[PDB]
Amino acid sequence: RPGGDTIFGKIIRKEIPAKIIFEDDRCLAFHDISPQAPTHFLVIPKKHISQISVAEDDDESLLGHLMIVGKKCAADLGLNKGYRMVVNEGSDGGQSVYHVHLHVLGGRQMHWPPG
Amino acid sequence: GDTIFGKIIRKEIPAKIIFEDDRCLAFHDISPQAPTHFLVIPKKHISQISVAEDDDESLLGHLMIVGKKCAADLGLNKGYRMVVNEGSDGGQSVYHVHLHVLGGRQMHWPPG
Ligand SMILES: Nc1nc2c(ncn2[C@@H]2O[C@H](COS(=O)(=O)NC(=O)CCc3c[nH]c4ccccc34)[C@@H](O)[C@H]2O)c2nccn12
Repeated sequence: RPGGDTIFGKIIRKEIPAKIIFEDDRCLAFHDISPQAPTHFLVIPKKHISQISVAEDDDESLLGHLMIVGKKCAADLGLNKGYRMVVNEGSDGGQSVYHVHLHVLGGRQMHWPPG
Repeated sequence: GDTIFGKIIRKEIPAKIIFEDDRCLAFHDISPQAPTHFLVIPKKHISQISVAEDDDESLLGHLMIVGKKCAADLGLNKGYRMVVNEGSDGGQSVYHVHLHVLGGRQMHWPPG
């Protein structure tokens, strides 16, 4: 079982259903089950990294790829007034699932501060 | 940069710089929304994430790695939140790509 047994590791292996927007060899984009905006989806790596604080220097282009796929998917979903990308780390960040992920939120005016 | 962040990169106006290399700059935000609130920006003028190019991928990744290393250095051991805003709905305040890093308090949900 590559990808770990977080919920996200099981989504990667098609063991748990999700609404997938995009998939390649490096990552998977899918709609969030508790959306905080009219559009709210996640971009995750297939490589299991628990959290951004433990990402390796060599994980640089993978993290970049999450953001490139994020902005491409946002455009494909017609978020043409903009969006907010979020990564949460640890307890103060509110991280609930310990597999690195990028949130993309849009379809309404996002406020400041960002929580 | 024909933005204020351009002026910061060119060292034309003050900012409290945390880290610099050949391709990015990290500095404390002038209007902080947490006890720690800093930015990591590329030196290359990418106006917004929507127009980033495919071969900017390792650079964008570099911002996040530099951000997580600065976070650790600044003592954000209980965690943090990273944010990139795009466009008017996103609340993007400067048309030069920037990664926010906020910590030192509980960050809430939703994220704005
Ligand atoms: N599609 C789908 N999505 C799922 C499933 N399980 C979890 N998610 C999604 O993963 C995200 C984790 O982000 S995160 O920062 O780790 N977790 C958070 O929960 C951050 C937000 C948060 C919650 N309470 C807080 C309190 C303070 C600050 C932030 C928060 C959340 O937005 C979840 O809704 C699931 N199972 C089958 C299909 N599924």
